[PDB]
Amino acid sequence: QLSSTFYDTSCPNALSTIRSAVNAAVAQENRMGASLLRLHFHDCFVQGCDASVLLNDTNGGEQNALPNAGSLRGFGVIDNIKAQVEALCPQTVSCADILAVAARDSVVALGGPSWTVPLGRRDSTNSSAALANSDLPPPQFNLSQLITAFGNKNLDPTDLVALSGAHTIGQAQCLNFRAHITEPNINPTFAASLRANCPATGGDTNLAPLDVTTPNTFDNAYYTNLLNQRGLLHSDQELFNNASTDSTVRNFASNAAAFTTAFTTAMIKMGNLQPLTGTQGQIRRNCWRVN
Ligand code: HEM
Ligand SMILES: [Ca+2]
Ligand SMILES: [Ca+2]
Repeated sequence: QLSSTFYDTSCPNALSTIRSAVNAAVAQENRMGASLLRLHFHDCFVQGCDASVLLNDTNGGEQNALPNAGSLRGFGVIDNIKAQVEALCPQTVSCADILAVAARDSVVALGGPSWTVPLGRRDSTNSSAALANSDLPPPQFNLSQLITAFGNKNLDPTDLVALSGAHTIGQAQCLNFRAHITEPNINPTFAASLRANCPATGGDTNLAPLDVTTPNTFDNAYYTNLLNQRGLLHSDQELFNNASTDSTVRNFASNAAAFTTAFTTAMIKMGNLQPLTGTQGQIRRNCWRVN
């Protein structure tokens, strides 16, 4: 039911308004492009791409689940974009669609590939912290659990390897990578540099780039890090670890276009997860609350 032309008559200037605002937000802080991409992932993996992650009224709660709390960001950017679009075409463009478009626009703004975003998603009237906890993968997962978690969303291992490349941009907090500092499959010089700003206890919120090579550029350097044992998260390095995914990591390191085309293929699949369409759900007037 999703269509790339969904708003071509009902809100002609929605997409260009979103583009201008996302480009400005990324220019203000490049990390924000990564944050918006991740926000769309955390939407789509939890009862579909339905903007459930944005609710923070009594119908919300996903923001307090372990994978999200103190970690997700960009809510204010999305709210600011939504208000701009509401001023142009009241109660027409869903928050769910804004998240998907903002993710694509963010990737492009940071040098990554474009793709066609199908539209027509509608906004949920509920949320699921329980499903956030069960369906979002934590960084201590091993490859087998990552494959299962993605397979439960009908994403295959290549989609896993390609979507993990989103970590070519953005940052992580010490509390989420400190375990990997001490593990056997990290380069020792790299591990020492991480330890300098990430203690074993305390400093939980100290940041490090997911991609030490180009933290603000959407490129295949994520994969060359893995080949050199400079993945940041445990779950990153699981992809190149005498494992079934090694040959795909090597391919994406040697063939940037193979990576970007696999990435758009997987992003389109992800953005097609369990949409509310037609008359299901609503068009929120404000993304943080149910009408
Ligand atoms: C494959 C399993 C994955 C795991 C275990 C994982 C885990 C994480 C963790 C722990 C962080 C750091 C959060 C923090 O410390 O606050 C992070 C950041 C990030 N993740 Fe993932 N992630 C995964 C897949 C994905 C996917 C599929 C996408 C998008 C397509 C994605 C996009 C991002 C981005 C862009 C950031 C940086 C966000 C920012 O700087 O604000 N990740 N991820
Ligand atoms: Ca959702
Ligand atoms: Ca990069």
